[PDB]
Amino acid sequence: APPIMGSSVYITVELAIAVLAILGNVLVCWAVWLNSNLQNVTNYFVVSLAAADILVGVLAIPFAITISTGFCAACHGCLFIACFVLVLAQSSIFSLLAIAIDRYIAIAIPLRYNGLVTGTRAAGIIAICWVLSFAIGLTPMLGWNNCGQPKEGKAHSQGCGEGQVACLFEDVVPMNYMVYFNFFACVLVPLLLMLGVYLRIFAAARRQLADLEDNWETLNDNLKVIEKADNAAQVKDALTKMRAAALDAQDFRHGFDILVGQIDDALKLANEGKVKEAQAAAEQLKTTRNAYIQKYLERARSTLQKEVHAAKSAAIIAGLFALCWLPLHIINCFTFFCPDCSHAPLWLMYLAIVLAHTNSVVNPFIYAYRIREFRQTFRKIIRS
Ligand SMILES: CC(C)CCC[C@@H](C)[C@H]1CC[C@H]2[C@@H]3CC=C4C[C@@H](O)CC[C@]4(C)[C@H]3CC[C@]12C
Ligand SMILES: CC(C)CCC[C@@H](C)[C@H]1CC[C@H]2[C@@H]3CC=C4C[C@@H](O)CC[C@]4(C)[C@H]3CC[C@]12C
Ligand SMILES: CC(C)CCC[C@@H](C)[C@H]1CC[C@H]2[C@@H]3CC=C4C[C@@H](O)CC[C@]4(C)[C@H]3CC[C@]12C
Ligand SMILES: Nc1nc(-c2cccc(-n3ccnc3)n2)nc(-c2ccco2)n1
Ligand SMILES: CCCCCCCC/C=C/CCCCCCCC(=O)O
Ligand SMILES: CCCCCCCC/C=C/CCCCCCCC(=O)O
Ligand SMILES: CCCCCCCC/C=C\CCCCCCCC(=O)O
Ligand code: NA
Repeated sequence: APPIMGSSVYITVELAIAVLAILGNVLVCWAVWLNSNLQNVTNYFVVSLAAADILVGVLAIPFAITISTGFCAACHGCLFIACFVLVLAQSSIFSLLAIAIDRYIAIAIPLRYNGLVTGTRAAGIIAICWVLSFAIGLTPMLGWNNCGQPKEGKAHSQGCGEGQVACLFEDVVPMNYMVYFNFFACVLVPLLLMLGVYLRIFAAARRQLADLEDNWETLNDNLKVIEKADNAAQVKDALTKMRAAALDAQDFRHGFDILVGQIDDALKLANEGKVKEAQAAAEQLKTTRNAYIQKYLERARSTLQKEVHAAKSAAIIAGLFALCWLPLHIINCFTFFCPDCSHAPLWLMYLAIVLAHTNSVVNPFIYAYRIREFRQTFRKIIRS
């Protein structure tokens, strides 16, 4: 069948993806620029990720369409148009890893987060990451390429000139680079590190939510131990543990000041052998628990639930990046490791390439569906 027919479907789909990738990701950058509630370190990496996706639409997709023609080109020029998408994918990986680490620092050390993670340090990391992405993605232009062994028969059959080759990705980019360096070292290892970071985020949230519920239950159990106590020493023992737990957990500041103070009043009575007076003093702790401690617990639980929801949204984007790119990397593994296997057919290569590009369309949707602040800002931009 005429090659222009199958190429026409692939090209049209690529162009449709390029349009959506630019539109949705420009909307993400617009929302962050306009709304100060979206201007935070996590979202500076989100914008770096959206910039990489805009460049997939503007440059990587036109370059993929160009390569698909097999046009005559100087081998090192062909190599640049083949490798530029690897720069963008690498930058995306560094942005996804930075978002995961950012979310881990926020849940593991919230009191140190604002002094450790600043906009200035974030902008420096993003700049370094873009430089490293160019170094990794354009490593073949440093000599790890097949330009020293051109397919001269294919070049002559196409009427190419001297120093020119038929420009095809797998003719100029070495497959040992694609599998060992690009896939295993530069993609799979950071994705596995991201999985490890997300497991630590969810374990930290789970442990912190369990600790809030345990401290609340301990307060209520110790209040009952005091109510049923048969002597001053038993009231004292339960109060000494209540005081330590209260200090460990320490209008919310006023509530904890009242709580420790009331435990201290009861403990002083219990040390004087005044059981009944110590038990009546301990009952006052219920008023403080109802008016202050319960509100603290509900707010701390709600804050942890919002961090779990946010880390899930971030993990879904990292997982969707893995889902969209893995097929092309896996096809490269078959081409490389199985020279006795027929190469994956051209229609399957086009499908894997288009699926990898579709990753540049999906993040604006995940932000709109899962993040209220982005959802409302997108609605305001599209309306105004
Ligand atoms: C800032 C942005 C918009 C600028 C983009 C510049 C792009 C389109 C330029 C920069 C380098 C260029 C390549 C350099 C060399 C060659 C080899 C030649 O035999 C065919 C064209 C080809 C393959 C060029 C295609 C266009 C190219 C990729
Ligand atoms: C990441 C998730 C979605 C899994 C993706 C798995 C895909 C990429 C796998 C599953 C089955 C695989 C195919 C199984 C058999 C062959 C025949 C061989 O001659 C060329 C490779 C080819 C055609 C494989 C290409 C990759 C393949 C299509
Ligand atoms: C955690 C997951 C996503 C990591 C990725 C797994 C990759 C590296 C695995 C999944 C299936 C594997 C392939 C399965 C079958 C074959 C055919 C054999 O003749 C050569 C090795 C080869 C081509 C394997 C290479 C590695 C492979 C592509
Ligand atoms: N094997 C492979 N091929 C490509 C790639 C990139 C752009 C265009 C084309 N193309 C066009 C027509 N036929 C092929 N192929 N990319 C990759 C790749 C990038 C990242 C991981 O694998 N692999
Ligand atoms: C080949 C074309 C150039 C390729 C590299 C382009 C890199 C563009 C990067 C932009 C991401 C910026 C994200 C926001 C940075 C933080 C802002 C701030 O806190 O001041
Ligand atoms: C901020 C914008 C960044 C733009 C891209 C920067 C990197 C461009 C890469 C250049 C590699 C140059 C390779 C030249 C090869 C010439 C041919 C040969 O030596 O045989
Ligand atoms: C908004 C700017 C970015 C988008 C630009 C789109 C340009 C058109 C898309 C495809 C790239 C051109 C393909 C040229 C193939 C040459 C084939 C040949 O020489 O045989
Ligand atoms: Na991306």
